[PDB]
Formats: sequence, C-alpha cells, structure tokens
Amino acid sequence: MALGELKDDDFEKISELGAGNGGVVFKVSHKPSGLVMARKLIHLEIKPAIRNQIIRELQVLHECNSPYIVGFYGAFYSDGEISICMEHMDGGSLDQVLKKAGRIPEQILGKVSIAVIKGLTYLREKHKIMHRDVKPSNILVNSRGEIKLCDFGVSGQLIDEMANEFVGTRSYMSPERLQGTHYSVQSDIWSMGLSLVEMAVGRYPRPPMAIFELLDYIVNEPPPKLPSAVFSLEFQDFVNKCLIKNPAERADLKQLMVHAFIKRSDAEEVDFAGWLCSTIGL
Ligand SMILES: Nc1ncnc2c1ncn2[C@@H]1O[C@H](COP(=O)(O)OP(=O)(O)CP(=O)(O)O)[C@@H](O)[C@H]1O
Ligand SMILES: NCC1(O)CN(C(=O)c2ccc(F)c(F)c2Nc2ccc(I)cc2F)C1
Ligand SMILES: [Mg+2]
Repeated sequence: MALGELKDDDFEKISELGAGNGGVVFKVSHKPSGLVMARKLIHLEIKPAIRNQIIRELQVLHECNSPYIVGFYGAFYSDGEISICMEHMDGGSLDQVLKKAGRIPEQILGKVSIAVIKGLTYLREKHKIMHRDVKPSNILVNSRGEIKLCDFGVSGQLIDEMANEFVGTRSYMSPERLQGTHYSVQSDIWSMGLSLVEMAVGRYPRPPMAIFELLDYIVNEPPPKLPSAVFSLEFQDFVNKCLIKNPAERADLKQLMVHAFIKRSDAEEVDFAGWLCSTIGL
C-alpha cells in the first residue's frame, strides 16, 4: 500500500490546529513520505480489542475519494491516543472562518451548500455513511478554495465509544433525533440547514437560553429562519426546506441539488480562495 505502516515517530508536529469534542488536531509532517497532514488524536481508555476494531473500521476511509471529502492517509494507535491522519486544510474550518469574518456572505454559502450537498451524496451513495455531525467546524476549507466534509461517522464503534464518554452537539440535532428517534439521512440535512443560517447571521440561530431549555425549545418551537430583507428568497427557501421539522416533509439531497439557490450559486463566479485569503490572512 501507499503508506502501510504509520507510527508516532514518523510524524513531526508543525502546529496544533486546536481541540474539539474528544480530539486534538495537529498539522504534521510525515517525515518518510514528505506528506503534510492533519492528525487528530482522540484520547480514549479502551480494551486493545476495541482499539483495534476502531482502527479496522477506520480503514474504510481509504476508500473515500471525493473532492468534497477530506482525504484519508491512515489511522493508528499510540501511547493512549487514536490517530486519524487526513488531508490538511490550510483554511481550517468554517467555524474558524466565521470567527474571523463575523458573517459569511450568501454567495460563499451557496458554494458551501453545493460542496456539502455533494459530499453527503457521495458518502451515502458510495459508502452508505450518514455524516451524523454536520456543523461549521466539520466543514473545512483551503487556499485553493476547496470546501470539504470531515468527522463523519465511518466507524460504528468509534461512534459508540465517542457517545458514551461525551454528549456532543445536541444543539445541532434534529427535532426527531432529540425525541429519541434513531439517526436518519434526514438529520444531516436539518444540520446543514442550521449551519447555513448560523454562518449567514453570524451566530447560533436560537434565542439564548440554558441548554436543557434549548433541547425542549427545538422539539417544541418552530425551526430557525433567515431574516427576510438581507438574504435572497432563494437562500431563504433553501434553508427553510432543510429545516422542516417533519423528516417526511424535509427536502432530500436530490431535491436540494436542483434548487434555484443552488442552480443560481453554481453559475456564479465567486473567488472564495481570494475572499478566504483577504479574510484570514493567507
Ligand atoms: N484536516 C484538517 N486540517 C486543518 N485543520 C483541521 C482539520 N481537521 C480539524 N481541524 C481543526 O482542528 C480543530 C479541532 O477539530 P475537532 O474536530 O477536534 O473539533 P471541532 O472544532 O470540529 C468540534 P467537534 O469535536 O465536535 O468536531 C478545529 O478547529 C478544526 O477546524
Ligand atoms: N464531536 C464528534 C465528532 O464530530 C465525531 N468526530 C470524529 O472525529 C469521528 C467520529 C466517528 C468516526 F467514525 C470518525 F471517523 C471520526 N473522525 C473522522 C471521520 C472522517 C475523517 I476524513 C476524519 C475524521 F477524523 C468528532
Ligand atoms: Mg470537528
């Protein structure tokens, strides 16, 4: 195989890229091959049987080949930590982008939407993987203006081991999934919807309120909306279609791929690489 034997000593740290909900991310050098990578270290306390079942499940990522999906190099265990090794995105994520930008403009978000719709389609049609955690920190970008999905639930055991340590981004869960309902394809679309609204307006799109209240609000109250004067009705409509509370009525990826917002967006000439670089100092 291309790399075959990944181990801690090969890798040399260039920078920490930061920490999330159970992992820390480094920009590495892979000394032997000359590859620049992102290496996510997820600390767990697990049997060596389950630690090897996770690593074997992860190897399915070798098969994920898409310009809309962050590329995988390998997965290994060393000194208390599972390593996921992946293509390095020099734009970081949209959540980082949003913190620097304040608000991400609708035209860039039409381009975000397309890549996401296409990433999710690929994962589902090729590999039968739902993402399970769509949110701006898991949408990555680079100086070539590429936009890619990371952190999707490839390994059912890493899912399992992840869940029964941490609660996660319950703020991103669909009403149905908060009511207990098992994960659905229709849940990734809800979260795509909410992600776009949040990047559009510059902040998590619900009234502020203690966490437990939020969860009941989501199931009980109606879904978020864009403000109607400062966004196109195309973008408005697109967003509302992803955020129907009934999963039977929510739009699917197919229907979303042909929406007027997307048709419009695709034909636009947006220099997102240029924007990103003036924006974040690349
Ligand atoms: N392939 C990659 N290239 C560059 N930066 C990356 C990267 N993957 C992750 N990062 C950055 O590292 C940081 C940590 O990622 P991580 O997935 O740990 O947390 P997060 O910020 O997405 C919350 P969560 O843990 O729920 O996903 C994030 O800022 C992310 O943007
Ligand atoms: N906060 C919860 C999360 O958002 C779920 N996270 C993961 O890192 C993750 C979880 C399950 C899984 F199978 C992975 F492969 C995961 N990682 C993963 C999946 C695909 C790629 I490419 C790169 C990756 F690191 C963080
Ligand atoms: Mg993440």
